[PDB]
Amino acid sequence: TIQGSIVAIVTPMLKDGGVDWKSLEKLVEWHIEQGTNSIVAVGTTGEASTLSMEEHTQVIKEIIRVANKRIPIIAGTGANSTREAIELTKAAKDLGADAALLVTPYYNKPTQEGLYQHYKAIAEAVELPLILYNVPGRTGVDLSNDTAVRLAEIPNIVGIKDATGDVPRGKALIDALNGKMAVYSGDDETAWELMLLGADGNISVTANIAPKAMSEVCAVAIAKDEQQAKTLNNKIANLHNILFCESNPIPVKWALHEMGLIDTGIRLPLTPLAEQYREPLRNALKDAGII
Amino acid sequence: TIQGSIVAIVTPMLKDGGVDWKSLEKLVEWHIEQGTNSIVAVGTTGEASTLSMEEHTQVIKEIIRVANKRIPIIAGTGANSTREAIELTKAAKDLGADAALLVTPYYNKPTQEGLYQHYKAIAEAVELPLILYNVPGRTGVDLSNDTAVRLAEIPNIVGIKDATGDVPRGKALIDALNGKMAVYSGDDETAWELMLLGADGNISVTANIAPKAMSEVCAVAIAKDEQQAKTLNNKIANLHNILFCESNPIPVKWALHEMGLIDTGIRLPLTPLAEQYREPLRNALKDAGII
Repeated sequence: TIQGSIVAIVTPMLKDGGVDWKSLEKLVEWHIEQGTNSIVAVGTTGEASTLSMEEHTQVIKEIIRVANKRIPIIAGTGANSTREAIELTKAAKDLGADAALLVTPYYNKPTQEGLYQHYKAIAEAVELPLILYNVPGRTGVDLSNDTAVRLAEIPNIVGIKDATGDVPRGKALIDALNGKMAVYSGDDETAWELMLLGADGNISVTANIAPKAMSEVCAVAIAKDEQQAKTLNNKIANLHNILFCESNPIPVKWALHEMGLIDTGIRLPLTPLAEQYREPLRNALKDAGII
Repeated sequence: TIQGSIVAIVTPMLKDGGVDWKSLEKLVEWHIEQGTNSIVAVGTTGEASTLSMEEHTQVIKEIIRVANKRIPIIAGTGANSTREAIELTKAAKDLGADAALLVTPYYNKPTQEGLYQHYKAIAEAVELPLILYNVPGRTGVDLSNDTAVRLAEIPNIVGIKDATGDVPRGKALIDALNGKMAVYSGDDETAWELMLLGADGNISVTANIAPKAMSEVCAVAIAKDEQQAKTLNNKIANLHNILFCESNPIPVKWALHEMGLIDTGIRLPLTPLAEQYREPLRNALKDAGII
């Protein structure tokens, strides 16, 4: 079972939109050196929806290559179709992925039983650990805590990325699960709160720019040192807020660019962070001591 | 130009989930017989999400063939990736569709400037009539009235399916644009009001089970017959509500089965209408004398 800081790594791109393989190579290296505990390849933050299916596999492949078995690697393989989700997960398995993260089908609004039958099908079709992923604001659907508990029975559904940022509800989730599957915060602002409550880690967007900090915040929070957790997190607290001035990964991508770590490439319908924000961000980055 | 009752046609399926061609064919013919003004092939209602690209095309082409030029055909070609929406659209033109309905990118939450760039890129890349389609509940984004007004300036972005169901906001939109671009309703229960206030039609779900009734309702409301429109619509008002008791097209596909027009095939993550709504729906279809 994966624990700690799990970065939702962006997918670096050259000015013309092509994947920047070198920055990625160096980004992966940097994370391991910095304390990052795991990496989610081609998730939402990784611009999964604008990458060629081939690009999808190549990215997973490159990351697993550079990672070199040092830290676990999770590949994003969620899709709003069930046939399609199995296909992408089968592949992840074959590429050597430690586990897979699958966001609840988006846009087509399946029912609760739909979400159940959907993951049950994928669990049965592929023998790879699966991490569920709920984010109502983006998907148009909310996987109820009850449905999650049902799915937690399945031997290879190992966790859930709860990105609601509703901590009380996360408290109830963690309590109801009786440990049957891990829980990850999918909301950087509250993550430390969720781990103090029992969550196993943070599938972090912030970890993209403060991998070391997020790594200690996760350690300490998991250890239930509420005192040291709040303290360590206050330091990067503003980051958690400013990285969403515009939809993720728009801001973190720029943040990284200002850190001289990657270029300005980002694919439509996504755009480069809007001017107005570029300065406040540079300020937030300076205050936090990353620049 | 394209006006009236536009059916967002379901994609019939055999018990094993395969596209049921013959049933579809009979459906299209039927719609033409009963008075439907045009057809949306492979929209949300047509299960776009769960049909391979090859099936996308096959379905758009069978429908164009069987229509045999008698009513315009609109191909649903939306996608959340801009370059890939361009492909789907190219294909629709090449296959001879009269227009393309494109939902706003879903899940990846583009900004407004992104929605603008997204649509502008597609309009310039394909010379075919394009219709926007806003439906925040599913997509996670909300194309703003302002933004839609901006895109109307583009010669071939000719309309917008407004599924908000917000009449005030819809009427404001209609006024804001001169007949600069069409406005189609995407909420069956408010459509009659929307058309009365200026809309040019209704990209309908209920049109799947009451094709002629809706023809009439649309014709009358477009004629601005407030009173005939209100009574003609009451005879099917419940249908509008009950057909959404569970995510569309789950209910409409079952209604169509209970009318012995289609089989029960439906693809995961979607499922057959839940047991508990079947009789209430049978009762709904009898009340409106559909069976």
